[PDB]
Amino acid sequence: SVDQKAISTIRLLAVDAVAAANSGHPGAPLGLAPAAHAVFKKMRFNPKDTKWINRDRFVLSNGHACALLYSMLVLYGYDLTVEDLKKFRQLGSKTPGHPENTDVPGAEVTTGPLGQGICNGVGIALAQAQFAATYNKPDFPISDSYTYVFLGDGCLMEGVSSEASSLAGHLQLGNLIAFWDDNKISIDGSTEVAFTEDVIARYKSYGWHIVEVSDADTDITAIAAAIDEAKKVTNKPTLVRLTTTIGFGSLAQGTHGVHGAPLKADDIKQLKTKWGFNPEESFAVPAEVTASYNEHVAENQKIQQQWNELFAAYKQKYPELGAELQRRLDGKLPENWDKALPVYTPADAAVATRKLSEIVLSKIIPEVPEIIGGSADLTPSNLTKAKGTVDFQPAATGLGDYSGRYIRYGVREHAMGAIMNGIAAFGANYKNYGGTFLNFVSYAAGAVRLSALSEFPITWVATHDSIGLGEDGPTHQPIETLAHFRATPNISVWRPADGNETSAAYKSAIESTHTPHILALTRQNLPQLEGSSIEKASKGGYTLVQQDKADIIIVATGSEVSLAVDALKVLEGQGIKAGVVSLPDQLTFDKQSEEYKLSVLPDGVPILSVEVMSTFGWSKYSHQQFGLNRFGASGKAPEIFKLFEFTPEGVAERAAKTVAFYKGKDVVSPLRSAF
Amino acid sequence: SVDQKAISTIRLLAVDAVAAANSGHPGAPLGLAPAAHAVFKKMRFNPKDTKWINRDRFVLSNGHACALLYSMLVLYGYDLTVEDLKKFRQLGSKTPGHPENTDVPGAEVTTGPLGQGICNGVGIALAQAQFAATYNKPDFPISDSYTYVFLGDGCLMEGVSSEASSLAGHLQLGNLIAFWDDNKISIDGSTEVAFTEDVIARYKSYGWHIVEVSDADTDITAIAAAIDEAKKVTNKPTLVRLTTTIGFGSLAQGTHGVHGAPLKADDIKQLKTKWGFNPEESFAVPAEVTASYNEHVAENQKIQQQWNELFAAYKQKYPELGAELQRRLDGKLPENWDKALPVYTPADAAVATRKLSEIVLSKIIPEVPEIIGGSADLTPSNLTKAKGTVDFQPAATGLGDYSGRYIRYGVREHAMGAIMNGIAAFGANYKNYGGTFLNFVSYAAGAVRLSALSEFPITWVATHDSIGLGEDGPTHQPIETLAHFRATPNISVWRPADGNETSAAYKSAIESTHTPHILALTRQNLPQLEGSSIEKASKGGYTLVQQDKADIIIVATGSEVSLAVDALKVLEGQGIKAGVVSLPDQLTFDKQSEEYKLSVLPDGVPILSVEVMSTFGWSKYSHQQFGLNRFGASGKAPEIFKLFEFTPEGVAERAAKTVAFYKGKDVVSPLRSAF
Ligand SMILES: CC1=C(CCOP(=O)(O)OP(=O)(O)O)SCN1Cc1cnc(C)nc1N
Ligand SMILES: CC1=C(CCOP(=O)(O)OP(=O)(O)O)SCN1Cc1cnc(C)nc1N
Ligand SMILES: [Ca+2]
Ligand SMILES: [Ca+2]
Repeated sequence: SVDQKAISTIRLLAVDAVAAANSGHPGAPLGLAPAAHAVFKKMRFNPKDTKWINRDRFVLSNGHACALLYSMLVLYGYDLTVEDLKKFRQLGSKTPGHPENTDVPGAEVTTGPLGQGICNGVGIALAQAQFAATYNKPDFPISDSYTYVFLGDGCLMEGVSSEASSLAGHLQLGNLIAFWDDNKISIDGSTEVAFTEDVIARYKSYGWHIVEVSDADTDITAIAAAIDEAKKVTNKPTLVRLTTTIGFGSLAQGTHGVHGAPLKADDIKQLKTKWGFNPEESFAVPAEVTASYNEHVAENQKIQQQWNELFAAYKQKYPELGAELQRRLDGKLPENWDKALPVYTPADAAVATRKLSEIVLSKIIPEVPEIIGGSADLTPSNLTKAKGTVDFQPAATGLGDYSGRYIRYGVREHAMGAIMNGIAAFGANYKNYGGTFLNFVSYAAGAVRLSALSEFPITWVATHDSIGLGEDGPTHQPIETLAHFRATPNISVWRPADGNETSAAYKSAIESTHTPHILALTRQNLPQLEGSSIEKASKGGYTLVQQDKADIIIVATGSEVSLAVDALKVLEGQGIKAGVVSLPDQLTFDKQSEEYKLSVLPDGVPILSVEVMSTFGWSKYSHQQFGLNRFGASGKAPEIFKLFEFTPEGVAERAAKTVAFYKGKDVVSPLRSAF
Repeated sequence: SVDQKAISTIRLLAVDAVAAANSGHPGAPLGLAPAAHAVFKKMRFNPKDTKWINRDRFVLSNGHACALLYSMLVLYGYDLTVEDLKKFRQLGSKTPGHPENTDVPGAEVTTGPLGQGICNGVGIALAQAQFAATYNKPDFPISDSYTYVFLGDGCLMEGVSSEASSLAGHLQLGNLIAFWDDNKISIDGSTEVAFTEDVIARYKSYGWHIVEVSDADTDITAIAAAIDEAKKVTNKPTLVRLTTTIGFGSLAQGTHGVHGAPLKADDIKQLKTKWGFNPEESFAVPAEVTASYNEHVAENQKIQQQWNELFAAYKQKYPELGAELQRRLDGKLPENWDKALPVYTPADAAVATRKLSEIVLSKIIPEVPEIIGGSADLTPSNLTKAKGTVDFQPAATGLGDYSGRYIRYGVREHAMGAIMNGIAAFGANYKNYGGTFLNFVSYAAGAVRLSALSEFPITWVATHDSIGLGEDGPTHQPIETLAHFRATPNISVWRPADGNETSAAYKSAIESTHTPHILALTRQNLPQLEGSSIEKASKGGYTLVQQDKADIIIVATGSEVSLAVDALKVLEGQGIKAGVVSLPDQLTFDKQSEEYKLSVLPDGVPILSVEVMSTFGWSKYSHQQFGLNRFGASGKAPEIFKLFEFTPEGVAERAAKTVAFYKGKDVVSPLRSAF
C-alpha cells in the first residue's frame, strides 16, 4: 500500500542518511517509522508556515533518532531537502546530529540531552492550555492544538522526565500525547540490566491515561486509534506504549549494536529488497509517497486558511482580545509597557532585590498578559507571585484555572527549567519565568544550557544569591554558580544592586527574544544607590561614581556595589581616590561598543573587582579580584561577611594593596587583549 | 511512659534550638520525633565510635529538619551537647542549619539540597551489599547492617530520588528502609497544589515493599513493627509511609507556617505544659530519658564488642580476607598498588584518553579490591568496565552478583553522583567511580557540589570532553563545564594529555581521601608526549618543554598540549622560541609550593593558555587566553578544530600576537597578586 511504501521510505531515508555520514543512530528511526507516519498523518501543520500558532506540535525527545525527524520534514516539504539529508552530521549542515530549533525548520526545541524533550512537550501543552483559556470564545476555537512527543527508555530513566510527568498529570494536560518507544534496548544492552520498573504503573500513578500498542512495528491502525482514544480523554495526558523492535528490519534488529552506529552495507541492501526498493539506490523518494503526503499538506493548509478567517472574525467580535492576540503573534510587547517599571531615588528605603523583583512583577504582570511564571515550591521566599492573580490549575481542582498566570512547579527545578523552554517554544510572545534559590538553579543545568543553545527568552528569578542568605549555610550559598552560567554562551546573568538596576534587569529579561536571563537576587536589604538609573544599568555596566583622578576603580555587582561605595569613603581617609563601576550584567556590557566599555574600564588605572563568590571571569574586567573561592558558613549573614572580610575596611585594605602593587607600572584596561 | 517523655524531650529540644537561633525548621522535627525515637531504638550504633563498619546508618534526607537529628545525637551522647544545640545556626557551631558530615559527629552525609539524602542512602545500602558479599562467610556476618532514611515530600518531588528509587528497586536492596514524612505540607502550602501523584503506587512500580503507618504522630508500636516487617523482606527496599501532622502539638500544626520559621513563644509554652514540661525551662533533658537511651547505647556497645571478637576470629579463619579487610578499615591502599599503573614512552602509539582510562582500570581493579564503579548507560563509550569482571546485580536476576564490581546505573547521572557519595560515605576505603559524557556530568551538579562540600573521594570518568567528539554536535560538546567545576571549591579536574598523565590522574583519584575528582577524557586519539611522566604530572602542572630563552610560554591541557607542541615548531620557523607547560589539574597545581609554581610559570615572559573550552579561570595561569567561548558544531572533529582555528598555525598566530603585545612591557607571572 502507499502507507507501507511511505513507512519504508522513511526507514530507508534515515538509514541512508546515517550511512552517508558514517555516523549516527539508525535503530530508533527504524523502530519508530510506523508511529511517525501515523502521528504526522494526524497532525495539523503547514510546512510553509512553521509558526502557525494553532499547529499541532511534535517533539522528538529521543533526539539521537533525528534522522527520523529529518526524513519526515523532507517528505512533507519543509525547508529541508534530500540534499540536506545527504549532509547529515556534516559541518554547517541543516541536519545536525541532534535537532536544533535555531537551525532546523520544523524542530520545535533542541533535543539530544535525554529527558528534555518530554518536559518541553509538557511546557508546550501548558502554554497551549493557558493560551486557549485566555483567548478562546464560543464559536472561536482560536487554540485547540495537541502536543505529540516521542521518547525512549533513556528519557524515562532521567529524573527530569519524572518531575515533569508528575506535574503534567497533576495539571490534567489532556492535549499532551506522548509515545514511549518500548524496545527494551539502551546503550548498555537490555533494559533488564538497569530499568526493570513497571513504567505503565508509574504513569498511572501520576494520573496519566495509558494506551498500549503491542505490535507497533506494523500496526498503524492501532497507533491511529490510540491517538483518537487519547483525544477523548480531555483531563489526562496520555502515554502510548509502542512495543517496537529497535532497528526493525535490520539483520541486527533487537540489539544494542543497531542503536548508535551505521548499518553494514549488506544489511542495507537486504532492507531495500525486502521492502521493494532498489538496493543500488540511496535516498529514494517514491512519487506516490510524495503525492500522499502532499494531499495531507494541502488539507492542512486549507485548515490554516480557515483558521485565518476565524481569527479575522474573532478580531471583529472581540476587538480588544483580537488586537492583543495580533500584537503577540507579531512578537511585539505592549507599547510603552516599560513605563510600568518602578523607579527609585537615593532617598528611598533599602529593599532586598527579591522584594524589588516582587514589586516589578506586581506592576508589569497586569500590563503584559504574555508574562506567566511560577516557583519551585519557594513562592513566599522568592516572592514570585503577584497579589490578586490566580494559579494555573485545572478548574476541576478548585485551586486555579487554566487562565491563571502563576504555576506551582513543586520541588522540581530541572523540570521547571525545561518546561519554561517549552512555554517559550510555544510562541505567542510568552515571557515566562521560574523562581528558586540561586544555588538550586544548578539542579536544572541540563535545561538552562539548552535555553542558551535554543535562544529562548526564559527568566530565572534566582533569589538568596550568596552568603547574604545567612543561616541555611554552605549547602545553600552559591560560590561557583554565577561563574558557571556566565561561562555558558548566551546567558544574561543580572545581579542588580538596587531598585533601578532591578527594573533594568527585568526590562532586559522581558524584551529578550533570543537570550535567557538569570536574575540573581538578595535575601537581605540593600540601599538605593546614588548614581543608578534604568538608563545606565541597561548598558550592563556603567560608571556609578566617576573620579577623574582615580587611583583605583572598584568594579562590583549586586550587594557588593554598596560595599564598594562604603569602601570608597574609607579609602578617602587613607588618601586614596576611588571610582566605582556597577556591572549588573556582564553579557549586556560585553555587547556594548568598545568605546563605551573603555569609558567604564579605562586604561591607566588599576581595577579591583568585588563580588562575594568565585573570582572566575572577573579578570575580563579587573586587574585584581576580591571574591569568595571557598564554601560558606551557617550563621547570621553580617557575621559571615565579617568573617570573610567583605567589609568596607577589608575592601579598602585590598584596594590600597592594589594601588601599591601597580606603583611604577604601566596599566592598561583589562578590556585590551593581544588577539 | 519514658518513651512518651523521650518523644516530648526530642520535640522540645528541637523547638528550643530553633527558638534560640530565631531561625530554622520546627515543623518536621515535631512530626517526625516519634519515628526518630522508634528508629534509633532499633538501630545499632556507638556514639563513641562513629566509624564502626557494621553500624546501622541513618540519613536525614529532609535535611532542613536537622534540629531533630541533632537532638537525637545529643540525647545518645555523641560528641554533641546541649550547649551545641544552643548554638544552632550560629557561626562556627557544630550545629549548622543543614547537616554537614565534615562538621557534625553522626551525620553520615551532607543533606539539605532536597532529594540527595535518599540517593545517598541507596549508595550506602549498595556498598553494604557489595561489602557483605565480598567478606561475609559462614558463621561470620561481618556486615549485616541496615540503612534508614527519612525523607519528605520535597525529596519525593526531586527527580534525582526517582532515579535512585528505580535503581534501588531494580537492585533488590532489602537492607534499605526509607520513611516518608507524609504530612501533606510543603513551602507553597498543601501538596494538593502541586503533588497529587499516588506515591505508594509509584514506589510499588519500582519494586519496593510498602508499609503504611496511618497514625505516626503517636503509634511507635506500629513504626517499630514496620521496621520488623521491612527486615523480613530481604529482596526489596521498603518505603514506610508515616502519616504525620507537620508541627504536631503546635497551635500552628498542619500549616505551612510551621515548616520553616520559629514558633511563637506562647505556642512553645503550651507545648511544654501539654507534655508535662516546665514552660519556663528550655533545653530540658529528663534524666529518665538519658537513662533509657544510655541502656540502648550500652547494649549496642556490647554488640560492637562482640563484633570485634568476630572480626578477630575471622582473621584467623580467613587470613587473606581478614588482612585485606583490616587494611581497608585502616584507610590504607595496598602497598605499592601504584606499580600497576601503566607507563608510556614517546615511541608508543597514540591513544584516546578514554581508552587509556580503560587500560588503567583494567590494571588497577584486580589489584585494589575497594575500587568499584559504573556508567550511566555509556559503558561501551566511556570504556569503564574491566574485561572479566561481573556486574553488581542481585544474583536472582542472573545478570551479576552482589560481589560484582561494575554498576549499570542506567541513564541516571544525577542519582549516580549521589549514589557515589553514599558509597564513599559507607567507608571501608571504597574508591568508587561513575562514567558519563563530560557534558552530562552537568545533570548531576547538585550531587557533584556535595561531593566537594562533603570531602568524598569519588571519581567521574567524564569522556567525550570537547568538540573532539565531533558529530553529536553542540548539545553534547562541553564549553562551560570545566570552568563550572574548577570554580567549585575542592574539585580536582584532571584533563590528561597522554598515557602518563592519565596514570597520574588515576593515582590522584584513587589516593584521594577528601577531594572528588573529575577526569575529562577524549574520544579522539592523542600522541604520547616527549617529556611527560607520572612523576611530573602528579604535580598538577609541569614544564613539558623548557626553553631558557623563551619569548612565550604556552600553557595547555589535554588534547591541546600536543597542539601547543606542534605550534612551537611553527613558531620556530617564525623566529619565536616557545616553552610548553602541561596543566593536567589546576587544583593539584595550586597546592604546590610557591617556588615550584613559579618554576613552571615564571616572571619575565608572556604566557598564553590554550584549551578548547571556556577561558574562565585561565587568567590565574596566563596573560592571554585562547579558548572556545561559543557553542560547538556538528561535524567531523578535525573540521571543527579547523573552523575555530585550534590548529598549529592558529595557535602560533595568537602566540606571535601575544609576543608583539608585550613588546616594551614588563611582564610578571600570572601567579603574582596584590593580596
Ligand atoms: C545514554 C544515551 C543514549 C541511550 C538512549 O537509550 P534509549 O533512549 O533507549 O534509545 P534507543 O532505544 O536505544 O535508541 S542515546 C545517547 N546517550 C547519552 C546521553 C546520556 N545522558 C544524557 C542526559 N543525554 C544523552 N544523550
Ligand atoms: C523547597 C524547600 C523545602 C520544602 C520541603 O518540603 P518538604 O520536604 O515537604 O518539608 P516539610 O514537610 O514541609 O518540612 S525545605 C527548603 N526548600 C528549598 C530547596 C529547594 N530545592 C532544593 C534542591 N533543596 C532545597 N532545600
Ligand atoms: Ca530503548
Ligand atoms: Ca511535607
